[PDB]
Amino acid sequence: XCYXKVCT
Amino acid sequence: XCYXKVCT
Amino acid sequence: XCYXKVCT
Amino acid sequence: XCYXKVCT
Amino acid sequence: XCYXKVCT
Amino acid sequence: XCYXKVCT
Amino acid sequence: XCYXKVCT
Amino acid sequence: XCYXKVCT
Repeated sequence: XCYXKVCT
Repeated sequence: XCYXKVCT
Repeated sequence: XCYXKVCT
Repeated sequence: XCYXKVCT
Repeated sequence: XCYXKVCT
Repeated sequence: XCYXKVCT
Repeated sequence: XCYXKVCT
Repeated sequence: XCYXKVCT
């Protein structure tokens, strides 16, 4: 998913 | 951008 | 800093 | 490990 | 894989 | 770039 | 400097 | 050994 400023 | 397995 | 499971 | 600007 | 600044 | 067995 | 398994 | 700009 994404959170803060990182997506995987 | 992306690198390895993460986009930021 | 760190957040969730990453430090940047 | 770490790479670029992310450690996990 | 990648680590630091290199990918082998 | 890449050479031999490394990329940067 | 050196890290992991590479030196430069 | 070394090649290019790396020793491993």
